[PDB]
Amino acid sequence: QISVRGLAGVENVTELKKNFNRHLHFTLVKDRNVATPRDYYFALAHTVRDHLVGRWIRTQQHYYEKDPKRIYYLSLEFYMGRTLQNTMVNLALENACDEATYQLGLDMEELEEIEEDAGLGNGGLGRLAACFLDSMATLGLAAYGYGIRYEFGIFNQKICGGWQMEEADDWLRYGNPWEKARPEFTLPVHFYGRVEHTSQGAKWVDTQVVLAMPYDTPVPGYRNNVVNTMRLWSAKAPNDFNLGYIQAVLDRNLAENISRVLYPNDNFFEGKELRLKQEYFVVAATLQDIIRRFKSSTNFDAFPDKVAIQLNDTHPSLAIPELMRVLVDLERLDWDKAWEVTVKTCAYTNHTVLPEALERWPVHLLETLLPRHLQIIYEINQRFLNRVAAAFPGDVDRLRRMSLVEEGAVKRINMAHLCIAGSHAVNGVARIHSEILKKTIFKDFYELEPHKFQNKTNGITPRRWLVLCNPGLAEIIAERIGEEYISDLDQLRKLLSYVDDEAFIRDVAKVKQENKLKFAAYLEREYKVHINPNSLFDVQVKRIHEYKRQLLNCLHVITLYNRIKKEPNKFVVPRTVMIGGKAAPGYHMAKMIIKLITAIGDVVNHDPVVGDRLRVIFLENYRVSLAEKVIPAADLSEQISTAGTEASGTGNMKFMLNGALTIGTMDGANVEMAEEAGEENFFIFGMRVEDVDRLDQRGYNAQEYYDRIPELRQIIEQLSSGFFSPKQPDLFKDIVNMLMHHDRFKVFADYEEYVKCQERVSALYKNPREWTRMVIRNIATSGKFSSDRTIAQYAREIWGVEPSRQRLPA
Amino acid sequence: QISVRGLAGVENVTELKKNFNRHLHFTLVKDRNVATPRDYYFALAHTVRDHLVGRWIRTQQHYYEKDPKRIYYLSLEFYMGRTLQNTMVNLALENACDEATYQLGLDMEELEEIEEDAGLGNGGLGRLAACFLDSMATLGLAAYGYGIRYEFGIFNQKICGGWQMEEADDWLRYGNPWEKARPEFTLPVHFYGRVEHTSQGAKWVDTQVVLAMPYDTPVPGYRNNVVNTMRLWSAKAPNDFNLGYIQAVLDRNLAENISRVLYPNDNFFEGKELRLKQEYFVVAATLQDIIRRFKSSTNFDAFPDKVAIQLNDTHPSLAIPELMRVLVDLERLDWDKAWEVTVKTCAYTNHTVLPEALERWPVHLLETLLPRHLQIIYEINQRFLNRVAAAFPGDVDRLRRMSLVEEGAVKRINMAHLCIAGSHAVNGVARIHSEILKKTIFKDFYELEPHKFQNKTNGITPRRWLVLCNPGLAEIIAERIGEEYISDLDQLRKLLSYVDDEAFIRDVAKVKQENKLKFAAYLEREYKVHINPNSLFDVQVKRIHEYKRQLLNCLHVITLYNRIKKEPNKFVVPRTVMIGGKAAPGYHMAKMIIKLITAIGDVVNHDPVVGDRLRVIFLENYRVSLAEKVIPAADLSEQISTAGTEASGTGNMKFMLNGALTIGTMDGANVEMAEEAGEENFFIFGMRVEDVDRLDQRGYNAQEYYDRIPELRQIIEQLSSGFFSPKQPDLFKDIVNMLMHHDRFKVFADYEEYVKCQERVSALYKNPREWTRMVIRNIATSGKFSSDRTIAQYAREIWGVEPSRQRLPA
Ligand SMILES: O=C(N[C@@H]1O[C@H](CO)[C@@H](O)[C@H](O)[C@H]1O)c1ccc(-c2ccccc2)cc1
Ligand SMILES: O=C(N[C@@H]1O[C@H](CO)[C@@H](O)[C@H](O)[C@H]1O)c1ccc(-c2ccccc2)cc1
Ligand SMILES: *Cc1c(COP(=O)(O)O)cnc(C)c1O
Ligand SMILES: *Cc1c(COP(=O)(O)O)cnc(C)c1O
Repeated sequence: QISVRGLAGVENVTELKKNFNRHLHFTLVKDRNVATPRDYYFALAHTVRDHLVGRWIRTQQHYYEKDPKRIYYLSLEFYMGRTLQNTMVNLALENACDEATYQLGLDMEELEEIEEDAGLGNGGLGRLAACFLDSMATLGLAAYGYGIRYEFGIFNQKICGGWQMEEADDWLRYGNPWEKARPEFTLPVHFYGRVEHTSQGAKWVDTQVVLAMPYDTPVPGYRNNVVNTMRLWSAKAPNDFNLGYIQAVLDRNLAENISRVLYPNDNFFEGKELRLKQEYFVVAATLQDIIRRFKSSTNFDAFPDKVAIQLNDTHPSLAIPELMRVLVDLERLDWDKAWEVTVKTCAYTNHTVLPEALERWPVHLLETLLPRHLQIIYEINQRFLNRVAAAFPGDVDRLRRMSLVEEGAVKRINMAHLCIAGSHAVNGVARIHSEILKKTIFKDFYELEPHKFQNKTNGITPRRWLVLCNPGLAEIIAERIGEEYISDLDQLRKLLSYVDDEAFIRDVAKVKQENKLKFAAYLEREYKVHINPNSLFDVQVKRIHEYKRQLLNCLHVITLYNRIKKEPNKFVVPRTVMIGGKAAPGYHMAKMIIKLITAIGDVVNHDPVVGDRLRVIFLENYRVSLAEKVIPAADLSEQISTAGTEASGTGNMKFMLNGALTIGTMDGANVEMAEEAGEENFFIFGMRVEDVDRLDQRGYNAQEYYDRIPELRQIIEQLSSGFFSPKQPDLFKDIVNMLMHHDRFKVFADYEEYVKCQERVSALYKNPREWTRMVIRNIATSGKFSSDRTIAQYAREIWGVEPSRQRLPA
Repeated sequence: QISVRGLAGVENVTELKKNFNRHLHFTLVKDRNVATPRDYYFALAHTVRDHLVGRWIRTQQHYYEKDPKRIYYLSLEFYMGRTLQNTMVNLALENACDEATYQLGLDMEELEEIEEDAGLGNGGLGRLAACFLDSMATLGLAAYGYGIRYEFGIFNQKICGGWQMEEADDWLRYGNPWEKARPEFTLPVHFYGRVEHTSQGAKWVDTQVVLAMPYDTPVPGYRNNVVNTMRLWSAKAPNDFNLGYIQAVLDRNLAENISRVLYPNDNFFEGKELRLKQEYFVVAATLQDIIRRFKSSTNFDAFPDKVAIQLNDTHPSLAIPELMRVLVDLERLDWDKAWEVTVKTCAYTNHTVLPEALERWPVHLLETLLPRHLQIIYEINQRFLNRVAAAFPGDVDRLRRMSLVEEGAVKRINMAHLCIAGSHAVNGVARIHSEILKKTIFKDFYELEPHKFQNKTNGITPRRWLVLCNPGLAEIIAERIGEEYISDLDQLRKLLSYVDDEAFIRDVAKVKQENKLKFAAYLEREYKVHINPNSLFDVQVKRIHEYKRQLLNCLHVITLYNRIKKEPNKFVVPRTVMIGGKAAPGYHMAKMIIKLITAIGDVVNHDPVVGDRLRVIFLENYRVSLAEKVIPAADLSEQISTAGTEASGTGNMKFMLNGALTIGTMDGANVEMAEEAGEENFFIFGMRVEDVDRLDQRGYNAQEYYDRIPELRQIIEQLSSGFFSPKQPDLFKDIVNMLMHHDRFKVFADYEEYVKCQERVSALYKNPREWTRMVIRNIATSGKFSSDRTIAQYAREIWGVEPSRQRLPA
């Protein structure tokens, strides 16, 4: 149908159809009289997986022969989404499969919708891991994703009476055709025990054993025939476990609970034992695998020449003392040499700014669970603090601040401090964030070891986030400038010479309109709610958190509603305001915010005076596959975190790539985005970081804004009085209370500038041609935010490997 | 190589090799440089499964079009063993696969050994279910096996210091290629709740839901292209289950524990709630499936014309009140019509004689778990007892004896009484057993409804138990009389005209010798123990139970040892005595018997005066695939249960088919076996049933035998004094105590006749030609004990369907 989706050759189509029918018959054990659409999806999925297999085998063979330096991306989260369409895109198979399935009387798009998301992540950090795997394969890096195969991913969100209800994401119920169990590579992981000291050093004994069984998932690069591996570990009990009889067999589940469920918190540390077990489990099994692969290339001096281990936040920070344990206790290297190897191997990416997001594990937990690792940590700390003392003699406070061990009622290990000490590189995820790490959060560490601190600004894969989710936009771009941009996104700058081309202006606006019609129809069939597709699509999608300030958006929504009610016969630009995201099950305030959003919708969407001029929709179950639908349909991207709180953001980049304008603060990657596009093509508002600090010094008094802004006072009275909750008039008194007395994120401080900037957006939307010309300037300068750029920088400045765009043989 | 294993055509072999390599590449994602032998097995298993698929689809299609009466075999146990070789045999693929694999440089026999047994059964009852499925497919019956897919089957037995240790049978660790998950046919099963009575009858409400997910396994008939289905249910939690958050997800395991593990007791009732849940789970899910299939053929009068439900013991007896519940509460039939339908649909096979084997469920358990079923049971009982009263007016004792409800400290439901009341047929499993049911155990029920009681003598499939496990014997038979006997085992009578043919005598003895050499070598490689293969192979394999009298065998073994030590320079026929079997984990006495066996071995096998004349081997981990090796190697089959205690036995039949002579009591099917072969070709000894009764009436005094038999007294003193346990002299005092004061099974009463009969066996073994002529007379009259005969009788006399040997099209 469209060029970027590849060729549908007569021999390709014939062979796909034949293999589809072979899989339906032999693999699925169905004929066409009893086949459900689910069977059709599985037949297609198996048919496409078959095209991966030879490339996957030959790529793993190639790495054995060449023996390149190997990159191990350790993460507790991989937010992969669906695999079928992505696999088709990267193998140039999409049109051929479309044609093949069409000839069998099937709609491929309908079959694609049957696939479960692999929702093994919470949000940005997990999705970054996924984009990164794609980019590493596309740049021909010998890279391995290592994580946990959770039986239950991020929960499925249902809305019941406007409240979030959580249900279990049983994503493996029907089978995962993309994974391959590798039970032959099963490895023991140890827990508990105690440490004996002998003649020949320390010995970790009397441990409980849990087995780690790996599952391999292919990660195809973009049309280069490279297929890398994501290896996810599953927990299995050994067969002698607890071995009255029946109960011993049933208790096998205690050990297997390790890989049962993803912890569903965004930027919040919960110090639970099960979570610690997950962290050690992935680290122990992965390091044995890395070391085994290294011995099949005595001499651990070459280990950092052949191995790079990237730590995706502190969640796998135990890799550091585990590598030390293996090298010292098992391989019998002296401490100093082992430490040299460890520091040169490991690198740490920080994603965090809020102090409640930092992992600080109670010492009593580590003492019980990982007694040897605690000893190694203490030894690391002592030696580290001796360097600090020698560099800053007499600075006793610095010693206390920099310690890996925090004193207090409960002693804790600061895992971030551990990562900095034991890594040769520490990076933030956007320029402003990496600067904040150097200036404030890790200032002391920066002064000791300035050379460690880098920036690597985040990115997104333009395969999933453009070609896959927005084929129509990809095509019109490809008509003008060719297909090379898909793996070299900087080439989008060539679109700047089309900013005054009427045909291209018309095509860009037409694709957007088509995407809005398609998303409006999706809301009709799946959720039975009607939206005006001529309205401006004002979208805020991301996890629900106070720092992300969905509440600021709510205040604007209510402001528009009250303005309409005040002057009902005045023209306003119509809006559909869509807000979506999951709240962590324990985060009471996030759950109240969801309830406020749906309660606003209950008033606004049923007011006959409003009409189709304003609609508020809570998008249920926001996940990777919903982002693929809603982002291409958006006009306005809401990126409105309090300055200094969003480390980078990546949603922001997805929207920029797909033809939405951005309203946002100078936070995270918004700053770099505005810099690339020009500030005049960005709706910037609010306090800068420096303004937030000035406010903190003198003190944030929310009452002052309430006293001075009549429009704001009205909204607070409506919330307080039960205007949005007539049956329970005090329902939202916690939200009012927080805003007035305990707001860490200064919602009122940015209110006035936000509402005003929102008026400028509405004004620009009245002029479709100039709106679209500004959109083109955004898309045209989105190139920097390809994860290919990001990974090339990791590769050159941290891992010490050159990326390649050369194809392996087919 | 040999004719009964089928043709190895050039096109067959070429196509198998090509598909083996396709599966190795695409299915397993390996090349030949990294493939483990496990991969080779899986590639072969997938290659063979592909030949099942079209027949399986076409057979299920054929049953939809013809709409024959359907047989549902409900069992909590299916002891299937390995599937690969059986599938090859029944598809005539064995030689072609042998050739194909040989040309790829692989030994098929080595690959076969990698397959895990499906050990979803304890012993005879479970193995009967498996043989029956094979026979039902071979006789072209529209039959379905329904059970539970246990994650852990019968435990793997290890011997440690002569003691049994149990470990978990993690048979699904590497995947089961033979099953096909059918998540689309998932069904709810209810537990707990309470009963509301309304205008429109009873309503079972406030229940907990567990999902039943079916897995289908193909059951090929012998070369008829029929492939029937075994459907096993797995327990799954619903996604709203317990839905703080993390704990709710982890608690999903409580519901899924239902299908976790097989209860490992042989002829012993343990009234545990989890076991009751298993029984209801298989019954509820199966009956919904039966009813759904029946509605795709209002009118439940035709239900017994289209459905037969066979109850394999009382374990699925809840089918009776569940069928009533569905018909009365959900379909709104009146009670009497529903009961007519139920009785005509259901039939009950009894396997039991010992009172501790009968299921008697406490009323408080049923009250909590299945409150509606308890009501239905009470109503069934009341109406049943009104019939008894009217037929036997004034016989108050009969009412008490026949009640489904047993009075006592704890009130109980007798499930056997329920089965008799609610079934149109009740059968025992051998003639003597079925007579004992009529004369003693269910005498009262027989007097009420004589027409219900039948016999169906057990059998064994000669596919697995001859062609598969003893190809060499099958071949020499086939040289003389052709291949037709494999599905018409009565044809073995033609071998009686070869009883004086020297060539056939030599061939029969040669095959036996080859099998003994092969089994002797197996003990060498896998268990490092050396046996004289010129010795008589004296084998007792079966579960460890007091009633089976392994202890009687031990007494004989010790007798021979003491006779040798008394007169060391006298000739004795050499013996290897092999005893094998698992003890139930809680059965202390069974575990002591294992320990005694290995302790006898410790003395006997290391005495230099004994030499290779006597060896005692405990065969570890007795299971279906070990029976396939040891049974063809046996000379003497030990079937020595106290008369009246072994309902049938089936091991006995396996040995007779494979060229062993039998030493045994007139118990179970031994009686019919001796009758078929002639008593002169059988080593019969001991008390008959009538003799046991005479002993019980006057009282069993073990001391009397101890006082009168010097050889027995010596053995008891050796056990008591620590002769077999020098380090713990009192180790076996529980065994001595039981034998002397509390022996239910009268071991000493049969001792003298057993030892004497054992001397006659030794005498016949000195004359190889006459030994082999007697063997031929046994094999030649083993035809009756084909499960094909057994199933044809179930079919005609209980289910009302004609078996067919006509082939479906290929
Ligand atoms: O997703 C996260 N962070 C996001 O990372 C992306 C990618 O760099 C940034 O764009 C974004 O600004 C930032 O918020 C995240 C971080 C820590 C935990 C966590 C988990 C367990 C315990 C403690 C914290 C859970 C989630
Ligand atoms: O395997 C069994 N019985 C055997 O059945 C075969 C086939 O008919 C006969 O040849 C043999 O004589 C007889 O012993 C068996 C019966 C009940 C339970 C059981 C399970 C749970 C609770 C209570 C009893 C467990 C096992
Ligand atoms: C990109 C993405 C995120 C992260 O978005 P932010 O706006 O950076 O928080 C979260 N969830 C999903 C499903 C995504 O696709
Ligand atoms: C046939 C068989 C049995 C039953 O044997 P009995 O001698 O009748 O108890 C038990 N276990 C296995 C593995 C079998 O093959």
